[PDB]
Amino acid sequence: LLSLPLVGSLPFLPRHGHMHNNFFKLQKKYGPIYSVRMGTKTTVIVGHHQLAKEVLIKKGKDFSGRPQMATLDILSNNRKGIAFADSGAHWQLHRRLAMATFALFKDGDQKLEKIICQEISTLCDMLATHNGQSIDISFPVFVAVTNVISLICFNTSYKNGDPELNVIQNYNEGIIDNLSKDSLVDLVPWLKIFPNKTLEKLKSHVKIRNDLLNKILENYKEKFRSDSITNMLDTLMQAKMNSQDSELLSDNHILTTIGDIFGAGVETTTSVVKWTLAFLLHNPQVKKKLYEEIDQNVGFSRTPTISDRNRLLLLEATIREVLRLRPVAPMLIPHKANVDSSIGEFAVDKGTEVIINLWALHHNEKEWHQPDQFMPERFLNPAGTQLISPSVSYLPFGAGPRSCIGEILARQELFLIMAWLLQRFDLEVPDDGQLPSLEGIPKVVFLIDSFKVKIKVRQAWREAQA
Ligand code: HEM
Ligand SMILES: CC(=O)[C@H]1CC[C@H]2[C@@H]3CCC4=CC(=O)CC[C@]4(C)[C@H]3CC[C@]12C
Repeated sequence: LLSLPLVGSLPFLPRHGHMHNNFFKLQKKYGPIYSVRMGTKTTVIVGHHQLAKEVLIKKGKDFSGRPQMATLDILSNNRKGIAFADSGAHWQLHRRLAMATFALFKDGDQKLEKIICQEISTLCDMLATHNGQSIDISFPVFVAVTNVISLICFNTSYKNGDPELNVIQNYNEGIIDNLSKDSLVDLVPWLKIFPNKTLEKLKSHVKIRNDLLNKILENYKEKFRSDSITNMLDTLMQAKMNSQDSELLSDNHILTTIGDIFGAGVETTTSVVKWTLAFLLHNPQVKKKLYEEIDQNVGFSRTPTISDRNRLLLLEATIREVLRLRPVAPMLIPHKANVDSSIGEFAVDKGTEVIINLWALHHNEKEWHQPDQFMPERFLNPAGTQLISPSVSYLPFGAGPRSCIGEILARQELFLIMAWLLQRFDLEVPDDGQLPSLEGIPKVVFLIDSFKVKIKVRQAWREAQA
């Protein structure tokens, strides 16, 4: 009796469980590195830190490419910008100019910390009006960090009530939902198989956003002067008139770059805040210690500041643990091999998509103790007097040529938002008992479901205004 001809095989069910976890589970069978092939395209999936650091760092320039996706073509305006641009002149030029801009905010009246604390103070104010109510803090936060990024890009911010923020949130939500059903890593290229309106939807959202950007671009071409270089949009225009590069800095090129900066800045950081609050509602004991800690080292004589990250250690560990358990990009962004190269002595041909399963790196049992648990203690020494790095299998922000450019902005924004929130507010479970689900919704960003927090102004903050 004969066996059936097999026209295709896949190692697990599509749309069943989270991709990053499904790949992780296969390592029991196949090893920390393996490949899958769809049609003519081969994809490799790496899930151990050693091989990862080889793809990211050691042979970084070999694997610094981005694969083309129908859905990303639209968002990045045909692989422009930074995040979704192939490695090349365009990419390298803009990446450095972006990174350069963060130097203009290292001191002065535009010290990044001052720009941040300003919008947080607007934030805490707004929230305080909801004293004794249960609310979704997504949009109050979205607004705060949008303002920070807008100040970095244009030296401007939005006024409270401005409906442009709403327009932005709508297309932000729409781009994310249509960018991919789930993770960016798709096994089967569904959208090319069945009739669907996925691309039409994404175009019409991204059109709105590109309109809004182009509008800002025009109403800044007049306000620009080489005598004043203070923000990201200045930096890009400075470098354009000095030009071989006149093509690499067209309108569409600066548009799309500002695009990635705006998106990355707001969505990643707002997601992580939410994940942070969510975890603390599940773990009161930790929350108590964070309250206890903040009262000892900052009290109520003043508002928190960067310099406090040197003493508010448990808060720092907490943020570190949230980024461990729930990475923003559980599988980073997909990489590509620019040349023929190797990983763990295995040949990898030019054009091969390479995927780093960061989920596997943060949940590896040999590297972490009880990795499935939320234990910020893991990032502190046994006394709790300094921070540690208990594993090298940890890469929230990536590494090497395509690593995160806004890590420093992000780490600060997060630290300040929580510290302020913790100083001023009692954050509790809403009256009907519902906690949020820490299962999460993997899209291009690892989101959490909407949820509510009952929010009260702490007595100790009130009884210290007299
Ligand atoms: C907690 C917050 C954040 C996390 C965990 C994070 C993490 C990451 C990761 C994993 C990547 C891709 C790594 C790779 O492809 O190898 C990335 C890329 C990038 N991130 Fe972030 N990020 C965060 C916040 C931000 C912020 C605040 C900005 C502000 C501008 C930003 C801008 C970018 C850009 C432009 C890239 C593309 C890099 C490239 O293609 O060369 N991100 N980030
Ligand atoms: C963490 C990360 O990789 C960042 C780098 C580029 C960022 C994205 C590119 C710009 C962008 C625009 C949007 O309208 C939704 C948010 C997105 C889709 C951004 C979400 C987070 C990304 C994917």
